Amino acid sequence: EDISKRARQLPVGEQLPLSRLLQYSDKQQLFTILLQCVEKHPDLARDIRGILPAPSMDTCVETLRKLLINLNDSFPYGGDKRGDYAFNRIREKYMAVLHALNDMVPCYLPPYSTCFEKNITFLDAATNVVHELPEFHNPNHNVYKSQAYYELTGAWLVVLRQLEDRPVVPLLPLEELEEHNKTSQNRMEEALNYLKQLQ
Amino acid sequence: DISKRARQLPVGEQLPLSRLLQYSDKQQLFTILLQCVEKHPDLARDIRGILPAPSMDTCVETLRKLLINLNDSFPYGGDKRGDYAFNRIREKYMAVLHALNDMVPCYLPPYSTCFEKNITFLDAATNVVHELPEFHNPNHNVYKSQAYYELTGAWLVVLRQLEDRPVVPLLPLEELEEHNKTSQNRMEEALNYLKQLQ
Repeated sequence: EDISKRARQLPVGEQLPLSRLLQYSDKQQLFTILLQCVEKHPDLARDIRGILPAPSMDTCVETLRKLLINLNDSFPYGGDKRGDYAFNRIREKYMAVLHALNDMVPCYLPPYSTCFEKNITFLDAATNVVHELPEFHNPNHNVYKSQAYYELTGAWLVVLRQLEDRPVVPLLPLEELEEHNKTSQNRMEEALNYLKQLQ
Repeated sequence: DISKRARQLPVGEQLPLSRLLQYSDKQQLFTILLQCVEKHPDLARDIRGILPAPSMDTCVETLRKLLINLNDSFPYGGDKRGDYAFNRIREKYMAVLHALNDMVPCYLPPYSTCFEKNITFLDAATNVVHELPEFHNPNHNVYKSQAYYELTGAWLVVLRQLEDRPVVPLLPLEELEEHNKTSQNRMEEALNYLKQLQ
């Protein structure tokens, strides 16, 4: 009767909706496509940020532990662990441990994280994680471990340095860093020194 | 050079985006990504043409699993037609219909011209709808009652695109029969047209 004369509306054959197609795409692909949606729309990163909770320090530490375990077990069957061939096999996994450290550690550094007691706890965990890295016969493969010690040293410094201007200082981990630097073949010297200095 | 650079000391930041999204499974990624398209519609175009489309068989597989998932959701050994059972299953029930609603249109005119294919799908969709669960309360049967109505219209459009077009394929006249007989006859409109066209 009214404006337009109607008669049983027959369905229209439309295209598969967005939700349905995303179902047939997994974690990798989703994640990967999502990372580019943000690259195109930076503002998205803030929303998601306010949507996803930051994993707890313990969660993070638990991740690195799992990450280095993956490495130890990725070593080939019955061969030399310090071997070159044994290296190529674990490379990927190795990089994974390292890439995590680069990600996580900055969360517990000077401007961003001002909590001294926290940051140390993570540096300690982190350094121990680095103590475990695999050595090799070839001097090239070991460069990633020493490099790790170096950068690692930089962080302990910056972390301690926030104590400089800060009145009221705790009882810094002299014994922990002492052993830390020892296991490290003295690479952490500079940090051990500043520790004692400030202390 | 121009700046007096010393040994670089690390600077603190918030763990990168790639890291944060590592502590979330396909569910959340799926969801949050969905909201991104809602706020930035232009994102759908980019994600569309680059995503792997599910084949007919896969879609069909999805439905089976769904209703097979909905059949196990029924409480212990209670009355599978009581109201209580309905609740514990409304959701898994609805999932079946949503999936039907999404996928079915994907095989009608405008979009799908290939008659010999659409019939194939609708056939498998009607069977899914036969399988739906009946209940004592009459209010919980409108969903399945309505389903039958919709697919009726759905076969109509499919059969209609076989009009002005040359020749007349071998219509599933013998198929819709067992379908309309099973659907307690509320699918006759589409079948009366079958014998008609045919």
